[PDB]
Formats: sequence, C-alpha cells, structure tokens
Amino acid sequence: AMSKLPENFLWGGAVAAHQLEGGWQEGGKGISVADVMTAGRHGVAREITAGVLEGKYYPNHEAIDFYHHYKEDVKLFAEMGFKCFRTSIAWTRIFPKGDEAEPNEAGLQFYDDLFDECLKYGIEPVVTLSHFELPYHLVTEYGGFTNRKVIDFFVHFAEVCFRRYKDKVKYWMTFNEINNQANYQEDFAPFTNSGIVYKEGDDREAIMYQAAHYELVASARAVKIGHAINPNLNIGCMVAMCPIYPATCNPKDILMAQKAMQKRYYFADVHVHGFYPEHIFKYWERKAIKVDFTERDKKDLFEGTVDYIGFSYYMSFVIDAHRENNPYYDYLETEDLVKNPYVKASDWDWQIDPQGLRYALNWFTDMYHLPLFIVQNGFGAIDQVEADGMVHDDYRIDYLGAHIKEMIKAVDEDGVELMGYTPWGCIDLVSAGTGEMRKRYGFIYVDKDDEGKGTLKRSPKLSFNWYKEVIASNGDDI
Amino acid sequence: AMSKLPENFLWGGAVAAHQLEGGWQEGGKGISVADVMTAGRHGVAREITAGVLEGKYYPNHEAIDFYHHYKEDVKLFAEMGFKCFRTSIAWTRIFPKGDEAEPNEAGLQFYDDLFDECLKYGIEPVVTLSHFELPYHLVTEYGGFTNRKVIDFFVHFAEVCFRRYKDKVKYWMTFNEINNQANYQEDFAPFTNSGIVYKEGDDREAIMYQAAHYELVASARAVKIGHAINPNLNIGCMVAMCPIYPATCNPKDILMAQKAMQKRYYFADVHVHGFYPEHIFKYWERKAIKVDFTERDKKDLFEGTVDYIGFSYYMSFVIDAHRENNPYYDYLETEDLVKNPYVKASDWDWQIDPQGLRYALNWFTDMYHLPLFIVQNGFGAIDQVEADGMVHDDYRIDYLGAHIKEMIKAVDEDGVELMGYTPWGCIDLVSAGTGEMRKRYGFIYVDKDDEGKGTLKRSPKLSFNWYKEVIASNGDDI
Ligand SMILES: O=P(O)(O)OC[C@H]1O[C@@H](Oc2ccccc2CO)[C@H](O)[C@@H](O)[C@@H]1O
Ligand SMILES: O=P(O)(O)OC[C@H]1O[C@@H](Oc2ccccc2CO)[C@H](O)[C@@H](O)[C@@H]1O
Repeated sequence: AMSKLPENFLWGGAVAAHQLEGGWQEGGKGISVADVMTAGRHGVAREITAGVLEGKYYPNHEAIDFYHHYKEDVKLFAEMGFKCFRTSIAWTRIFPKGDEAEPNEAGLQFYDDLFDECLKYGIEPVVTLSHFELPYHLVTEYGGFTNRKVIDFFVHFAEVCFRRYKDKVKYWMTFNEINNQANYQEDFAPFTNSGIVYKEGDDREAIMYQAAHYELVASARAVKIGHAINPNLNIGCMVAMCPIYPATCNPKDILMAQKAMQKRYYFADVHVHGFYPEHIFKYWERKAIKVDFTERDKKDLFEGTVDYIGFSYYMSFVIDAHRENNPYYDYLETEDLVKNPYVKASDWDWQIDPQGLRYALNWFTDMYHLPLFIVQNGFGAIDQVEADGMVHDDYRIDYLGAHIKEMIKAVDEDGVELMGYTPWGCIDLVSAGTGEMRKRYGFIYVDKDDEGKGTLKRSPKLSFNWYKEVIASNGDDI
Repeated sequence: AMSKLPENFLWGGAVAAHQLEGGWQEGGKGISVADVMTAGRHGVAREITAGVLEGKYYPNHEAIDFYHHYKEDVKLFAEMGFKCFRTSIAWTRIFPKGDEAEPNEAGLQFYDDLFDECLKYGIEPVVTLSHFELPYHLVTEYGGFTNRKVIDFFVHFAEVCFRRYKDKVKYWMTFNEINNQANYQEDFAPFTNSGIVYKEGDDREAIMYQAAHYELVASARAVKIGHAINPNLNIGCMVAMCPIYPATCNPKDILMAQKAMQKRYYFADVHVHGFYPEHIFKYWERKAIKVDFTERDKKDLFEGTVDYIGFSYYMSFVIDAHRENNPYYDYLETEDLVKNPYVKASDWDWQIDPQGLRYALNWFTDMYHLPLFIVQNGFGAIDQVEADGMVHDDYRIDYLGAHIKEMIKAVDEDGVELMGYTPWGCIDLVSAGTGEMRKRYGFIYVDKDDEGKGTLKRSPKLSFNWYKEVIASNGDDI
C-alpha cells in the first residue's frame, strides 16, 4: 500500500541502436538499412538510396555517438532512477552482412559492456532484436524478408544473442512494431520492418503479407529457441498501437474501424494465439494473395507464442466510410483516416490522446489476457534552451504525465497486468520518420542540430528531475 | 460450391415455452415467473404480482395453446423446411416447485413427444434450459438465484433433461440472455433472468452480480455434467448481443463504449474463458460489492466453459459521456445510451441495424474464436390482414433479409464459424417485454388479440414462402 503500481514496476527509457549509437563503421559494423536512409523534415520524406551515395547526408552514421559516450549517458539514466533501459542489439554489429556462420565478437562484447554498465546501476536491460536496422546486404542479396532464407539468418542472430546474454537480459522482444507494415502504400514500413525495396508494378500489399509471415514464423522460432536456452527469459512481441476510432456511430464507420483494427493487429493474434485469424485467409483469397506457408510454419507459430505484449503508443486515429468503391471495407491507412476533432496535436501532426492509451491497454487485456509492457511512449517537440541553460519542456512533462495518469487508472481501476512503462527517446536522438534532431523526445538535451552541428554535450531538461520524481514516488507524484 | 453457407447450416425458428405453450396448469405444471407477469403495452410496464391475483390478465397462461396444437405447428415448420427448431424446456413442467427429488413424468414425456415430432420431419431440436420461466416457488421460498441452494436445483433439472434427451437433442444452451441483467435498474431482467424481487432500499447492482455469479457457476456445472452424460452434446452459452457504439470519436465516448461492452459481456468471458475479467473484481472493490465466491466456484467455472456462443441480435445501441459525476465511466443502460441518428427503428423504438449483426459476429470471433449461433433475430411489428386473407409483411421480409445478407458476408467475407440462424418468434406468440400479441414476429399469423380474443387459427403470412425459399436456396435467394 505504498502506491497504485506494483513495487517492482519497470520505469525506464527507450532508444534503438541505429538511432543513437553512431560509430556505424566501428567494430566492423556492417552497413544497415538505417545507414542508407538520408535525412528529411516534416513533410519531406527520407531518401532510401541504392547504397551509400556521396552528397547525401546520413544522420544515423554519427547520430549522437552513444557508442562512445554510453558510460556517461547511462550514469544520467541511473540518476533519473531507471529500473530498466530499452534498446536494440544492432543486427549489423553481430552479423554485419547477415549470412555469416560466425557472430562478430567486437559486436557482442560491446553489448556485454552496455548491459554490464546498466547492471552496475541496478538497471535492467530490455532488448529488441530487430529495430529498423537489418543488414543492407540482406536486402540486396536476398531481397530482405521476402526470402524464406532470411528466417534462418534472423533465428541464427537471435540464438547467438540469447545464449550470450542469457544471464544478463531478462526482457526481450523480437520485431519492433512488426505491424507498421500494414501500411504498405508508402515505402517506410516495408523497408524498415522487412527490408523491402519495391520495384515499379509490384503487388505491394501482397509482397508485405508474405514478408510479415516470414517474420512471424521467425519470431516464433526464436521464442522457442530462447526458452530452451533459458526458460526464465521473458520474450514478448512488439506492436505499434494506434487505436482506430469510428468517426461516428454510423454503422459503416463502426465496420470500417473494426475491419481496420483486424488488419492492423492480426500480427498480435498470430504472436499471441499462434494462428492466423480466418478473416486474413478469406481476404488473401479475395485478392488472390498467395503466401508460401508450410505445414511446418503452422507448427512453429502455434509453438512460439509470446510471453507478453510490448507496444508503443503515441496517438490514436479516426476512420470513416467516406472513400468510394470500397464495399469490402478494405483498409487504406493512407486514405481512410480522418482528423479527430476533439484533440490537440504535435507540430508533426501526431494527435495527443492520453485516454487512448487506456483504451489500448483494455483492448489488449480483453483480447489476449497477457502481461503488457508500454515500451515506447513520448512527445516529439522543438526545444528552446532557456537563459539558465536548461530546456523548460513543460509541454513534454504535460504529455507524459497525462499518459502516466491514464496508464495508472488502467492498472488501478481496470486491473490490466502492466510490467512497466518506458518513455521513448529518453535522450535526444535521430528520429525514425524524418531523421531529424530537432524533433526531440529526450529528458536529456543533446547539442546537435539537423545540419550536423554541435558539441554533442549532454544537458538535462526540466523534465529530467520531474521524471526522476515520478519514479521515486512510483507514480504517486506526477 | 452450391452456396455461400455450409451445406448443413442450421436454419430454424425460435420460441420459448412460456411464450407459446399455454396449458400453464396442464400436467401439474408448477406456476412460474412468467405466470405472474401481467400484460402491458409499448410504454406501459408489465406488473409482477405477488402470486396470481384476480382481475389481472396473465397472457402466458393460454398464450397460443401450442401445448395442444404442436402437431399442427410443427407441420407448418417442416413446411418451411426448418433444419432446426429452438425452444426451452419449461422448468415448471419438470420440477413444478423446484426443490423436488423427482422430476415430473408428465412434463418429460411431453418434451419426448415434442422432440419426436420435430425429428419425424428431419428437424433438430435446439433446447434452452432456462428462458425466463423458473418456478415462482423458488422465488418466494429461496429468493431465486440469490440463494446458493438454487444452483443445485438448476443442475438437478439440467441433468435430468440431459439424461432424458441425450439421444434426441444435439444442441443445448443453459441460461437465456444471461447478461440482460446488466440492466439492474428496471425490474424485468433481474426478475426473468434470476428470479429477483427487489425490496425497497436494496443494493440492486450488488444483488444482481451475486445472482449472475451463481448462474454462471450453475451453467458451468451443467456443462460438465452434460458432457459426462454424452460427450457429443453441444452445450453453449446464450447472450443478448446489443453492440454498443461510441456516439463520436471523442475519446470519452470511446471509453464509455468499451467500458459498457465490458460490463455487458463479462458474462461471455466467464462462459468462454472460465474466469472473471480483472476489471470486474476491481469494480466490485470500488463499490464494496461482496460476492460469495468459493475456491470451488473458481474450479467449476474454469472446468465448465461452453462449446459455442448462442446469442440474440435485434439492435444496436449508442453511448456517450454526457452524464455528469461519472469519472469512473460506470455504465447505466437506462441513462448513458442515446439514439443512433443514422438508422430507422420499429414502432417499439427498437433500432434497425443489420450491419451490427456483422459487427457482433466479428466481435465474438475476435474475442473468443468459438463457433457461434444466431439463435434469435427478428422484427416485431403490427400485422394487418390483407383482403386475400394473408398478412403481406414485406417489412418483416426486409428486416430479416438485410440481416441474413450481413450474416452471409460475415461467413463468406470474414470467415466466422456460424452454426446456423434461427429467426425469433417464427410463429406469433406472447412478447416478453410487454406481453403483447400485437407485437408479432411470426411467419405464421395466429388469430389472438391482446384482449384475449380470436380463434387461435394459424395462417401463413407472406414471409412464410419467402423464408421457405431462403432455406431451400441455402441463402442464395433472398
Ligand atoms: O518521431 P519518430 O522518431 O518519427 O517516431 C518515434 C519513434 O516511434 C516509433 O514508431 C514510429 C516511428 C515513426 C512514425 C510513427 C511511429 C509510431 O507508430 C519507432 O519505432 C521509433 O524507432 C521512433 O523513433
Ligand atoms: O419483442 P419482445 O418479445 O419484447 O422481445 C423479443 C424476444 O427477444 C428476447 O430478448 C429481449 C426481450 C425483451 C426486450 C429486449 C430483448 C432483446 O435484448 C427474449 O429473450 C425473448 O424471450 C423475447 O420474446
């Protein structure tokens, strides 16, 4: 009876290798998909270049040089009182090309040192095996996850990590936001989830269902392998959770929303229940989508269901039936969505809806009854440095706080099993969508701009002590 | 490849004993809760009288005398080509008082004859064990299902039926629309689901959670007993399914709807998963609701989950956050609901929303992945007899047809497991809500009015042959 959350609640901070590490060549790090994505801005898309071209600016190359400053940054984290720290093991640091019979020792010891650093301070590593950073070689030589071969490659990588870190890392996830690729219209998700370069004329949708299937099977094989290595390992899936509201109580909107939820979260059904929902098979029929799906796959999936559901939450969506010629209620994320009139939004147009997080949490609970883990939540905004040399980011404090409250009501009032809560980008890093430094998520300001300038000096923002106090009060004082 | 539904799809018609049988005293039939409910009209409520008073009119007493005319009526059913016929075994015909050590033979042979009649014609009986007709004695002497004793009484009744009809009836359900009592404000549901007479000052909500719990346990014990008697028996639950839409995409409405769905369908969670959702326990805490819930209950529930979900569908609801002083998002079915602007409605104000049936079907599938059975759907309307001596009820044909189409899209496009489809009140009978004859559901017109007059002659309506043809085309020709 100290607070409303469990005593061992896992407060932390989350990042991803390719977004902060830098030293993209150190250790012999192979070149990854992140490494061939140039910078952009709100509105302007990143360019996926055919290799590393001259004249282009690749922000992930240096990022914030975490690769060298990790001892300092971790000290900062422990100073806020992190109980956990989430990041990914850069696939490119362990298998630079991807097809190697042997893992890279420089890559492994590096993470041995990183986890060691966390553990010194009482911080529990939370590790994501694939986070938008697969070997670019795998893309050009195999076509990414459209090749069944790439499954073994991933499982190979996963077992190595599992065996190496079996006594260090308790919490794992396989594929970051695996369901992002439900949007197959734009190139981003297909490229970052699955290493898909689309060629002109391709059946984009179809190519992505097949890749997702391979990854689902790969995830399931890893889960089984990881448990055989250490049965205590908690291995969860990871889905991006953008709840999808019906615009109105018009039955057509209702059906749009339900159908879109099914297409956006069938991935979770497979991770959790171990089989595909029928509405996916029916749909593949209607669209003559052919999937290479063996009896063996079926067995693997059913056998490799997850321990818990990790997920990100930043916003919610609205949908309606406005689009013509759509009698099957297909879901086009680039077309069917509309703005929610009842909510504010960030300068990147990301809608602010704390209550949605509560909705999300109840949803997963009712659907699956598994432990849940908010492993990404946060607010991207422009920071100005006040005269006292500190960013007074109360806007960021507001966002996170409102979300923390809703998450607490979910545990306290609603009874969801929640493992912990991990704010995204706890230190300023390179954004995923645009490759911007100026879209900052951090409790820690890093002096680097989008033209690549700055000392890379770390300074705490206002929200640093605020959050330090949230952790200390285990949620009582927000 | 004959049609869109499975060859063995179970088309039928549904009724309930107390609503058509009559002969409420024949066989020594004990007096039931139906038997003490007087008539009413749209707007005017039925009176639950303390016993059978003089001067009051009890329509269920005679109803349509099905008890005598069943041989004729079944012939009518077979003429439409029913593959199944659904009704309830009148608890009062088997255990008139309820507490007897021995079942009533007159009551049993009666149903032996009724099922025999169906089977002659190739019709499969579908039986509901409790449908708003428990012994009134059980109410006055035990307080209905607020007494833990009444569990055994029900299980006793269920095993008798199971053993008697083990080779005759393949499809069973335990408690009709068990979740109706989520509305504990008005007296109807608590009285008809659970035999609850509220006394002034009572904690209505609390008294109903306890009764529901007893019934849930009773259902679970019966399921287990029935399987031990014949492992082939399909024993499903039965829930009233009124989908609950958010009025708008305002997050508050969203949360209202989700919370209301949880309170209205936790019954299904218990039937299906075998345990209570945590949000129910949390809620009982907040409201200091105490439930007598033993370790043994827990074991029974987990052990007595259902084979399939039977359900009724007539309409959908809309909800919003308008009501003040409601920061916990409690659900009051008498207060929180609003009209759906995008749909028409019957003269009893029941909203017409076929698409909702599709929503319903997808909902259950996604939540539970069990076979489903639409065992009640229909349209109550005033019938006028045309000059040719037939009711031209195209309004009724319209309603059912639209619903059949949506149900077919669900199977065909969405891939739900649906066992069959059973229109409600396939022959005109006494309505549940108001006790009216004039609120007609039938393919078969019965000449009896609400003042009790008429020859009780049966005549087919326009919709008779229409439906006969739906069955023959197995859904192709609607
Ligand atoms: O603001 P950024 O940097 O564009 O995103 C934030 C973070 O959210 C995660 O998910 C997203 C990434 C991009 C767009 C949307 C989402 C949310 O569904 C992503 O997995 C992270 O890698 C990313 O950095
Ligand atoms: O039109 P009536 O006769 O008032 O109802 C129709 C039928 O629907 C069933 O459910 C209902 C009964 C009454 C009100 C609403 C519902 C639907 O949720 C009931 O279980 C039947 O016994 C009943 O006859």
